[PDB]
Amino acid sequence: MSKQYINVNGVNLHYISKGQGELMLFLHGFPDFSHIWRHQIDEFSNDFHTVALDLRGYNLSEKPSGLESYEIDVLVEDIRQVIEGLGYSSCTLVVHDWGAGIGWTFAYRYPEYVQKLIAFNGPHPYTFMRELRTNKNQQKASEYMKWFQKQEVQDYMERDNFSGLRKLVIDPGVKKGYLTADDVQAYMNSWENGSVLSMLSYYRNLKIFTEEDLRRKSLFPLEEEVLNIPVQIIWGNQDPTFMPENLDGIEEYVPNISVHRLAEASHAPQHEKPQEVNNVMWNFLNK
Repeated sequence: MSKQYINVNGVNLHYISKGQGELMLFLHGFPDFSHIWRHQIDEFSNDFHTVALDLRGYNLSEKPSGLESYEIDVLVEDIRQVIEGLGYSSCTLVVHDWGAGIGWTFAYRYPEYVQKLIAFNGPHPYTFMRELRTNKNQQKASEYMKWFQKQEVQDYMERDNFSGLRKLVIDPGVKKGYLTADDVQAYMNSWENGSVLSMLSYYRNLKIFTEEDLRRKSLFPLEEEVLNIPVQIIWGNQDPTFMPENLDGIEEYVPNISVHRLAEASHAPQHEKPQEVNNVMWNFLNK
């Protein structure tokens, strides 16, 4: 395994790399980083070139200045240039949380770049808007996104050793036994090196806080209403931030889809239940 950088779209992104062959590109979300995919890097690097990006603003990736540097079009072009720049015309794209927000959008816009899509807990462009409009449990669960618009939130997250971030990821992870002391160490270092301003900047371009914005069909603008490539969802049913109903009626938007629901996993199945997750990924990849 190696740690490398690539210059794309006006920024230098740090990434973890292992293996050779076809590209399996992993995109984390908030407030994780490339390390969340460690169990998949290990498992799939004998048959694939496994690459896990630190998204712009995160860990050792560059932290470009201003909200405009974290807009969906910019993030989407990042991914396109990573695939090309690493010498590929297509990949298997594996996404979670904010990375799914971006990855889903990228897939709809650039299906030819995506051989197969594997998505963990996170917003599907169309169904998420539907659940914001209809589901009081989702509305509640997603209230933090409105709060994140506030200039006080950065202090909240950084206060006293990233207390805010520890609440989200470390405390649950330690209780349940899937983060070792070294994992906690890696996460803390990632927050020291990363930028909480950059991490929050993603959220500050979101257009889902207005009665008529909530009326938009998709989280981010899309001309494409159907995604026709093979897709696998791997979903932790206990996720407090995304309700199970995000998956209802998804076939309308993604006709060739397979869904695997984990009854005993929450927001991040990939490192909560890596063994079960990996076998489902193999099954899908080999279908």
